[PDB]
Amino acid sequence: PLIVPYNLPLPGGVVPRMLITILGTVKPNANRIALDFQRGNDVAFHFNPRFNENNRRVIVCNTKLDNNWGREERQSVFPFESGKPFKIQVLVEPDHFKVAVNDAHLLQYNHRVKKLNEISKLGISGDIDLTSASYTMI
Ligand SMILES: CO[C@@H]1[C@@H](n2cc(-c3ccc(Cl)c(F)c3F)nn2)[C@@H](O)[C@@H](CO)O[C@@H]1Cc1cn(C2(C)COC2)nn1
Repeated sequence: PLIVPYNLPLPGGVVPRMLITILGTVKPNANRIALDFQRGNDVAFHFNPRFNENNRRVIVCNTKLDNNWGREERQSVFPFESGKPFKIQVLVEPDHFKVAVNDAHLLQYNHRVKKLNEISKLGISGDIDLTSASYTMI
C-alpha cells in the first residue's frame, strides 16, 4: 500500500496490449478519484469518477492540452462504491484506452494524444487507499 497522490512511471510511454491495473479501496466519504495519463504537462487521458456532482455519480473523461481542458465524455454507469475495494484496469489499444472496473467493461476513450510512446507517467489521486499500481503486456 501507497499514499496518494502517487505517480507510476510509464517508461517509453504506453503501447497496445499494455494493461495497467490499479487496486485500492474507496474511502468511506469519497468525493472524487482521478487517473491522469500524462505526456509532459498534457493529460492524454483523465479518468475522473465524481461521487457527488449535482447529487449524482458520474464518470468524466477528458484531455488537457496546453493547460486547457477539452470536450468532456461522460458516463452515468458508475461501478464504484464508497468504502469498497476496487480494481481499475486500463487496456491500451491502437485507437483507444479501454477501461474495466471489477472485471466489467466500463468505457472506451479514443486517443486524442497520438504520441503513445510519450505518455510516460500515470498520476493516481483522490479519495482512495491505494494498494498497488502496475502493468503487464497481454
Ligand atoms: C474542477 O476541475 C476539474 C478537473 N480536475 C479535476 C481535478 C482533480 C484534482 C485532484 C483530485 Cl484528488 C482529483 F480527484 C481530481 F479530479 N483536477 N482537475 C477535470 O476533472 C476537468 C475534466 O474536464 O473538469 C474540471 C475542470 C474543467 C472542466 N471544464 C470544461 C471542459 C468546460 O466545461 C467543462 N473546464 N475546466
